Amino acid sequence: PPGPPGPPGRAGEPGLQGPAGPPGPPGPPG
Amino acid sequence: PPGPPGPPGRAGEPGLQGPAGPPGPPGPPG
Amino acid sequence: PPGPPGPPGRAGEPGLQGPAGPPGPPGPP
Repeated sequence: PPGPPGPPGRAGEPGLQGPAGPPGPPGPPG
Repeated sequence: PPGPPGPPGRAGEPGLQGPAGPPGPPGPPG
Repeated sequence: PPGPPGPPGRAGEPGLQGPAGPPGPPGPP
């Protein structure tokens, strides 16, 4: 009498955007 | 008769956080 | 009686790459 398990769930949300990158290199000398 | 199937499962875990951004624009001259 | 709820879905896609970093430090003199 107990039925089979239901269908699988949906694939999860896409992940959070990554953090901002490092600062660019220091500029050339003045 | 056997019971009906269960409901659909839960959604998967969200994706991992993406990679870090590229380096910022280069610094200006000194 | 109805069956147990289905298994969990697969994990999500990884996230987008972050934005560009801060503007670089100005150079030496």
